[PDB]
Amino acid sequence: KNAKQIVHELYNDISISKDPKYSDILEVMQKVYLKLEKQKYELDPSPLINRLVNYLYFTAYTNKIRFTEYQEELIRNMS
Repeated sequence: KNAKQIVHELYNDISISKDPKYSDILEVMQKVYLKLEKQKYELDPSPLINRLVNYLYFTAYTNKIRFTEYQEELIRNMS
C-alpha cells in the first residue's frame, strides 16, 4: 500500500461514518489528497504523511475522537 492508496482508503472509511466529529479531519485530508498528486510529494510523500499522522492523533486528543480498529490499522500503515 502506497501513500496515496492508504490516505484514500482511510478517507473513504471515515466518510462512511457520517458523524460530524470527523468533518475537520476530512477537510485536512482533502488537502493532503491533492498535495499527494503534486510532483514534490510524488517523489517523497513521507514528510506530508508524517504531518497528517501527527495531526490525526493531536486532533483526536483535543476533540476526544476515537477511531475504529479498522481506521487505526490504516493510520498505523501510514506512520
